[PDB]
Amino acid sequence: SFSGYLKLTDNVYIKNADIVEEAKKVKPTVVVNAANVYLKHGGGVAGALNKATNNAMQVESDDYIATNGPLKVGGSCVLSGHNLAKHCLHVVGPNVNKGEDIQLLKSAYENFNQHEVLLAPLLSAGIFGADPIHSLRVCVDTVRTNVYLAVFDKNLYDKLVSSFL
Ligand SMILES: COc1ccc(NC(=O)Nc2ccncc2)cc1
Repeated sequence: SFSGYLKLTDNVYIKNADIVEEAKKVKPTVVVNAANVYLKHGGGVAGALNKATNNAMQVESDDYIATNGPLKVGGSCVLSGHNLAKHCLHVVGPNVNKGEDIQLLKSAYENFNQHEVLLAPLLSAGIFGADPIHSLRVCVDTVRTNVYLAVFDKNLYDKLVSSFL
């Protein structure tokens, strides 16, 4: 199971780790992808998870979009986890850099409540432009199921833990 995580709350845990490496080792039931509405996994967590699947995640995602159209900002879909997890929950947090509404971050985290345990990144953090301290706050105040957060950046991880209320 998950190892080396620091307990933040009754249901939220955190570790300084690359979510790709965490997924390959743990093979959780659900890994969350920091997706965009088009499921175009170019960079950030999405690009890294997709590269770990040898692009199988992108091929599956393009078929999903061809059939269903784009997701909503704040929405999600469940697809295969390929070699990383049983499932991948592709969640679209608002991209602040694209002028998307930050208030949609709570809606994005609500998707996690449909899964009893998840390996996840902080939504809307990184290249999505939101303040990761705010993302962690919304996570702890929204998600009720067991969430194991992987924070890639060591310095951000230390700031997140040391500043956690
Ligand atoms: C062998 O090629 C590799 C390429 C990329 C990664 N990981 C990576 O970029 N992870 C990431 C985590 C959080 N935010 C953004 C990115 C690992 C191996």
